[PDB]
Amino acid sequence: SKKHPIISVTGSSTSTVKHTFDQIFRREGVKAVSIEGDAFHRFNRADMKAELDRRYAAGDATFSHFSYEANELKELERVFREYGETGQGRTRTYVARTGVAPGNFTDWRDFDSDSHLLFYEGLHGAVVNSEVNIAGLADLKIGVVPVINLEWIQKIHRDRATRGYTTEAVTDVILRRMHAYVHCIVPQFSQTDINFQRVPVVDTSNPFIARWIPTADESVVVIRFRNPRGIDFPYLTSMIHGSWMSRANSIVVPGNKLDLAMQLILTPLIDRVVRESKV
Repeated sequence: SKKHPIISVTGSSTSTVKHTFDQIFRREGVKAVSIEGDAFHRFNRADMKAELDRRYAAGDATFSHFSYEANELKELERVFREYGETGQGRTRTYVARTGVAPGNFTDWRDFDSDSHLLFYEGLHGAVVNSEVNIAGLADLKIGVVPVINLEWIQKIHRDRATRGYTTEAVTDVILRRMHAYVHCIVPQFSQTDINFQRVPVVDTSNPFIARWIPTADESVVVIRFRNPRGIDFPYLTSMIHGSWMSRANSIVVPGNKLDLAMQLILTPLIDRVVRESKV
């Protein structure tokens, strides 16, 4: 919080994004602890793969990694709570030497000491729901989201590179995810302070026969600010070559220039944040 700021990126897990924040915390001397959003899935691979066959026997084509039930959500809240006040907490790793195993959660760590901020990247960094309020504990909430068409392509590609005897087809994997996508993911993009939305400017009208993922070059990113006060858009459009404004509060930026728009944009918020913690 004010004295232990937590920054929270929700929606994305490609992941160009971490390198960018790293580049800034290094550029600015911000000693940072971090949470990989995978670390708070309720189930390891077997448990979940199993959790899904119980469901599909009951009549339940709505459970996925997007649903709240599939995530240690209030632990994630507890930790965001704990960082704010004291600067301690825990994290796992998943997605890794401990003995490891692909498909298993490593063991919980105490949070390092003398941290300027915590950093979270995943699909639930701004959850607000009836049990847990995770948006409310983070001083900066960023959303990095693709247009639905491009999430499917992004997903159909991860799932044509690791099969199994699944018996569920991409159509059924894609639809089964819509339920928790519209119920748990979509709403979060009204909790965030700044959204970056990745929009392909190539044909994504049938995501299911997409032979490859639209590269950065073949997309634009809309960067919308919840509140555009203080923001100097001419500065920004001068600096980011190729950009223009679509509304009074959002800049469109060629997709090969995300990394630079994040630096130009985020470098000063993370400073104004690291300088009010020590004041």
